[PDB]
Amino acid sequence: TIVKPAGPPRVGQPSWNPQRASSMPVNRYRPFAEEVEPIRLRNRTWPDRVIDRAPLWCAVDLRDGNQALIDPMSPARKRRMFDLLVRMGYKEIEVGFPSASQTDFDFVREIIEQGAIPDDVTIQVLTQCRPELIERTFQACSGAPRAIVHFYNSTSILQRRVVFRANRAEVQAIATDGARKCVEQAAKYPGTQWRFEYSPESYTGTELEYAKQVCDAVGEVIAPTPERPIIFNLPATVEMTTPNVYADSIEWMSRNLANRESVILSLHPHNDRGTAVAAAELGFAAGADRIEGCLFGNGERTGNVCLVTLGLNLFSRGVDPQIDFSNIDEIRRTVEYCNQLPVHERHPYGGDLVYTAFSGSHQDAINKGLDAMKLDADAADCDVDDMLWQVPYLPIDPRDVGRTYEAVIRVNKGGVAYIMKTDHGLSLPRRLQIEFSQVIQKVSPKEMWDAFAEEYLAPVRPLERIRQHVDAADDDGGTTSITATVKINGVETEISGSGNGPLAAFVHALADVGFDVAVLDYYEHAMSAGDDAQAAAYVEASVTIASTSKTVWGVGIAPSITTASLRAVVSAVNRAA
Amino acid sequence: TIVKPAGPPRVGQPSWNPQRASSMPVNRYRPFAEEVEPIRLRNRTWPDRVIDRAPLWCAVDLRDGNQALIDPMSPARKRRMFDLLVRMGYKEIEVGFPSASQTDFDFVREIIEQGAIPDDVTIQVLTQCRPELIERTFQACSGAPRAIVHFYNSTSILQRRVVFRANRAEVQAIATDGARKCVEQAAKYPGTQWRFEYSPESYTGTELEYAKQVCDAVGEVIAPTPERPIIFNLPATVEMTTPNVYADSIEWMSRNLANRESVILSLHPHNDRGTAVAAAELGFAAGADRIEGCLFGNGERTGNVCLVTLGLNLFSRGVDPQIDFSNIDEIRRTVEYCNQLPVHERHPYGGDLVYTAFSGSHQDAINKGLDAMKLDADAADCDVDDMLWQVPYLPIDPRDVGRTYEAVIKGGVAYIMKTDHGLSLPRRLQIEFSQVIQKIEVSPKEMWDAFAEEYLAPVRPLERIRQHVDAADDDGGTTSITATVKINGVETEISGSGNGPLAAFVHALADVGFDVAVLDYYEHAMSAGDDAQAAAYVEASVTISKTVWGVGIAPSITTASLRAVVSAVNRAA
Ligand SMILES: CC(C)C(=O)C(=O)O
Ligand SMILES: CC(C)C(=O)C(=O)O
Ligand SMILES: [Cl-]
Ligand SMILES: [Zn+2]
Ligand SMILES: [Zn+2]
Repeated sequence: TIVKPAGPPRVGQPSWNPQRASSMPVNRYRPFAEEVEPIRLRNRTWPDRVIDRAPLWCAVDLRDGNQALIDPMSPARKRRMFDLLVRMGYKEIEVGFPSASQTDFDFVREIIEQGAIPDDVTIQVLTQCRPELIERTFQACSGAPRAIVHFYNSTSILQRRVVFRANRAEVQAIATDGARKCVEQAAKYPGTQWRFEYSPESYTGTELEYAKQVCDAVGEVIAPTPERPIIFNLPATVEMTTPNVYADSIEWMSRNLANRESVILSLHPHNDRGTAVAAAELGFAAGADRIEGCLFGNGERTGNVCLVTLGLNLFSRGVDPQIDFSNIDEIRRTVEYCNQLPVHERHPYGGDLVYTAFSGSHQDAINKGLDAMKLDADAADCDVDDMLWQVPYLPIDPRDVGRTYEAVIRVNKGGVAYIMKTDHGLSLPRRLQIEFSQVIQKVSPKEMWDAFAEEYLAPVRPLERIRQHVDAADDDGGTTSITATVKINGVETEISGSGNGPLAAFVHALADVGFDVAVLDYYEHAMSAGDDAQAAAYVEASVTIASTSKTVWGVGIAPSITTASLRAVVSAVNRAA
Repeated sequence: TIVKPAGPPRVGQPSWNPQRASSMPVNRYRPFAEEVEPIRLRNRTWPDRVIDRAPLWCAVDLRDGNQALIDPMSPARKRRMFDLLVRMGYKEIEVGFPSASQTDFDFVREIIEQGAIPDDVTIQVLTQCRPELIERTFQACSGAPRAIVHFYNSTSILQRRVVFRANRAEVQAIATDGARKCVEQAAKYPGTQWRFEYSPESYTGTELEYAKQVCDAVGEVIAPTPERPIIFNLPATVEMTTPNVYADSIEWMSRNLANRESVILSLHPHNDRGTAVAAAELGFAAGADRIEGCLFGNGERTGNVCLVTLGLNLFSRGVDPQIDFSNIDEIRRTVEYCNQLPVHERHPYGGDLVYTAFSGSHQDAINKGLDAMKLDADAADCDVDDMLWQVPYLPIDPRDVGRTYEAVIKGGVAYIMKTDHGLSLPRRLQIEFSQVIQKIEVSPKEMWDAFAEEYLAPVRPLERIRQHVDAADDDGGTTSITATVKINGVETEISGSGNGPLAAFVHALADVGFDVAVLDYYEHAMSAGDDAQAAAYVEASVTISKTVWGVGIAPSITTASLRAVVSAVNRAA
């Protein structure tokens, strides 16, 4: 059960703080400086540096992400993730651990043999240091034009004592023997341009002076140069303390590593304290060159640092991340298919709720921000979508990541979608729900329905549809023509058009009477099932009217699927007025 | 869709970095120093401080959390969250926005009238500065033994310009008139120990000198003392930049605010950049006294800072958070029930997978760690459960929060069919098809071949060659159809009437021995444009009774629907 803390307050605790000591066993845990070492970088510069360039990114979704899954990726899921990363713009991708996993070996073989690797992309493979594993790693990459061989071994104080029971020389030799084998194997495969990355695994549990010693010894074996640099990757394998301390450690390593001009300094933070993004950002300001992570923070336990958050955290402060996030929903859907794990509702940039506003005062402030941008754009003769984003409560324009701001209205088990379906049998398409909620913004079930009817169902001006004759060709792929009687602002008139179906025909007919309806989307569903059966149709259109253009939804309801579609078009035109 | 970045690399971009410029509109966004101001702090000290005591916590789950939910808390869920917060050890709890919401007003009344507030807990209520709203707030707290009245107004450069259209003096007067009204109402409600909190809302988009001026001016009205302090709560209403810059802001405020001994400096970070936890911790090292957050990071958009993460981040480094997390599963189950939102699988400390090791190598190292602990413990006559935790890959003993270490040893139909073929299958069709596919992993290319072979290709027993639709002109009139079909290869005419073309065609099929009833029907466009293709999905009961899906694809809404009926009839057989 949960036990209310009841111990004494600390000595010195202010009288305005009535908190009590808990009975958690805090004595089983020590401050970082005692667990590992004191890191004091008094002359640090990272606090005074603002990031002004994207780092070199490396995506490790196919390895660190993959092996953290409940269900590891099938061959199809691996290819889909790899193609997604390539398409987004990543140029270094860790594709697996091929010497430890036959499925990973076969994946690396498949991408090499089927020419799936672009010429500006370098695949990365992880291996432990045992000589036969290193050999198998090189075998896996046979025929690659280029590849990064990432070898690692654990250097932490704790692992040296309880896992390896070894001294400093012994654990360093594991790494330098690995490096020696890498040099020897690279000489055997002259057809591939080999590059190396070494990680002192569990770096954040390792003395910095020892980390430097091991990395330097590995570097002497590899003998990197400015034109062929080595990657030293410094993982927060477990995130052990606050991100400022990790940043201090990176700045120290960046200053003190030998042959620094021949080093690409790489960060690999995990999220055990929930501050992986902060560790990466402050560490990059501290002199790192490269960051390893996963899309949406997948990876061992709490995950690797989120590459989406890091990239969009640049974008939103005016630095190009050099990765495309223009359609974050596509990225999300692909990630969820590949990982079989959802992106949380509140995940930065991608989560369901992150461009939502529930508060009336927030919604009002957002509309004022939006209105003022449009006014300044009209004045300067510019597209508002190209102007400086100046909107309270929305860090970015959701349209810049392919999303839409959502002003959610509460209905007095609730919510517009749910009640529309239960009370009126309509399944509103998601973008319709958002549009309609914005109409309501500018509520009881009755009020909701009444607003829906006056907006989408009732209007009869400027366009009313009386009747029509549909002449559909009998044969597949044939033309449908329509003649319709309509009232335009009260006045009966006859219109004509043709199209691949009655919807298209009707749309084309209305163009001659001054309504340009460019159909963007369309959905239909049944309501009920017999002689009482009806169809509900929803049409999204960019509409322009004679005597500017607006994207709007129309709704139509009718016993015929054809007539419901036509009613929806009329509904859209009248919304646009 | 996603387009690979293809613009020129930056000048001076290193040879070893081949990344290209994206086409994202970065020029719509400015560095923080330009959007707001540069950092004013000389000789910061927060980078040299390690937290060594717990802050004063305030939980805003019942307000910031609650108002951010799609399903807001019932009165029962509210009491449950309140009691949870009390039992865990929280002493300040923001219980609502009662002047804006009758449900919050009724809840405040309820916990006061029922005598539900322990002697060491102070409730906190949120209000805007309008005088009528302050009155209503005090009415809600009538009879409270003590209460924090938290009043706020927005101070940021942006909101001053485009929300309020007001200058600095006017915006300061709103806060300061608010404070005066609070002082007035406090004198009219005797006995209650009134306490105040002021937030310059959107603080992170506000000039620091100005934020200081407003707070100082509010404080002059309230006249707090060291025994009766005021809370100045400085929110990252939007998280706008890196946590070090927030922390520099906090340290600056802590050093420059007037009457500092009579101020509890409070942080209220949101998570827009994923760094609220970091902002809080560095902010606390910067000299803040107090932190407002929600359990498991609930709240507007990306949420308020996570109280669980902050508290257990102290525990795991040897500092008592003064809050009990001994049973994090109870905490989580209650939070999930109250918020009706899940804790993510990877959420620090509480998520499903955070104490799981799938890697054989990690499992081995974990076991070596636990064994050496058991050796040191047998040798010292101690329980291992009281010994220093020393286990690779596990920052804490999962038992210390009621959990356990777990050494652990789905075709994607919807996604593949929508992504590769433009088809959004109705949920029940997804199920039907993905069981037919388990029976054959199947590649995407293999999956499509099977979809086509079941839904699109068959032409027996029913093939539809062509048809004439005679649609009623007027609404509500009849539609007739005449179609040329083949039954088991045999050309035959069928004909029928109904309320639309789809009904007419199903009734027509009755004459030929197929009794079809439309149970469900869905249709969607397959591209943009006033001409593109339609996908239709029909679920029908079909005798010569099996209930089956059909799929039709065609340039016309009408024809796609008819093909979907044919598809269904052929699956039935
Ligand atoms: C293999 C190494 C880089 C690792 O994943 C880690 O230390 O987290
Ligand atoms: C009311 C204020 C403190 C708020 O919730 C915020 O600024 O985030
Ligand atoms: Cl019909
Ligand atoms: Zn890792
Ligand atoms: Zn807030």
